[PDB]
Amino acid sequence: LPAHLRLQPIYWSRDDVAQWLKWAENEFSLRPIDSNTFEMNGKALLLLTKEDFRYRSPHSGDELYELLQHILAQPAAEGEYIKLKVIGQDSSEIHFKVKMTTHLKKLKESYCQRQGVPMNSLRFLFEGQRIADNHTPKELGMEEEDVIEVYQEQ
Repeated sequence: LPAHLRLQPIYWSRDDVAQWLKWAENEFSLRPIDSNTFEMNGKALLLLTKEDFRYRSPHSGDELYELLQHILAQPAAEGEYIKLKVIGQDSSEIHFKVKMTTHLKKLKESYCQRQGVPMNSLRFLFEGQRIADNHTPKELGMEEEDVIEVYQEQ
């Protein structure tokens, strides 16, 4: 999407809304959308019901409304993820984006795979504590950006 359409619709102008319609019509092969059917900014878009969308756009209103719902859910979907940096003994760095509620077994197996190393021969530490396969970032209290140290087992 254009640079403006990347921010939340509450910040959309009249022109952002009209450009959003043109982007959606081409992205989704919709019937041509008359720009004059949403003469309002993004703040006003958020007050319309789905029936209002269907009334204004009988061919595409429900699609545009559901598209808007998905855009509205993006910051909360982002808040479910954190950035983790895995530091090797050789000071190498591999970066991960993981869901706060996903078991860290997935991260440990992925790192061992990229290192060509057996699955259970490395140990992963977070603030001095061994990270178990059934640990989650939320349960460990890892910050939105946090660090993990990895060492090979003896």
